[PDB]
Amino acid sequence: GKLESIKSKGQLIVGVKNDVPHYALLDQATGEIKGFEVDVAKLLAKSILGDDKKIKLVAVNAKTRGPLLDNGSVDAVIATFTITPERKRIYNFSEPYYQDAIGLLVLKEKKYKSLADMKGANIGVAQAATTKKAIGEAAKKIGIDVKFSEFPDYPSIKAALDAKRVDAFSVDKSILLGYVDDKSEILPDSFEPQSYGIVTKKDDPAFAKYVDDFVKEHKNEIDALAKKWGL
Ligand SMILES: N[C@@H](CC(=O)O)C(=O)O
Ligand SMILES: [Zn+2]
Ligand SMILES: [Zn+2]
Repeated sequence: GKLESIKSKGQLIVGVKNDVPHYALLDQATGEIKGFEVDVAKLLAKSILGDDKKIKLVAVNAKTRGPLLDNGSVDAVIATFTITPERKRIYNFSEPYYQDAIGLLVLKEKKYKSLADMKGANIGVAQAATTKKAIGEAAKKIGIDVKFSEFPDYPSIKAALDAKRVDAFSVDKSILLGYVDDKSEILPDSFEPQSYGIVTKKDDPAFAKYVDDFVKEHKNEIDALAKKWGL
């Protein structure tokens, strides 16, 4: 299995985001995705193959990352993949390497000050993301009703926000920072913390152990990488 196939290919294939500043953001001038998560991926490649250059990055989103893991087209996913009990039944997750929290991105012209001002709001969320469940509960805890519109990817939610087809775009603040602009704002409110793990197909206990041990045993190096990226 899986460590052996990686050695045989001579390459670790990792699914990463391409739109998250400081974590994994495509630098279009160089055609390379750069950030903390990419640096963690390179450290894992170095651990397995002895060389951080022996890696291939595949851009994924919340919808596509699962299927690419399922069919073996990536070996691991390091792509803001929130650990949840439901997801742990489907995939293996390492212990967390970082944590963020869900936020709300809204047009400045709405003059929303907090979620409490958003009764009746249509909130745009991604298909396959944790967001709908978390914001629903946040809203219920302060006694307001909201509705949701689901989208296949993040650029489409931002376009919906700009067109006023939704009243807010909700997801991890890490991701919202990749979409905020002069006409919009991320509210100060923070919601359910999102703990991110390195995700592997449930195929292979040995590889899951390797990856979990990696996060634990390279914790200091990973934390230093977070600092280098401003995290
Ligand atoms: N972190 C969130 C959103 C995302 O990764 O796109 C999730 O795992 O659903
Ligand atoms: Zn920044
Ligand atoms: Zn090690």
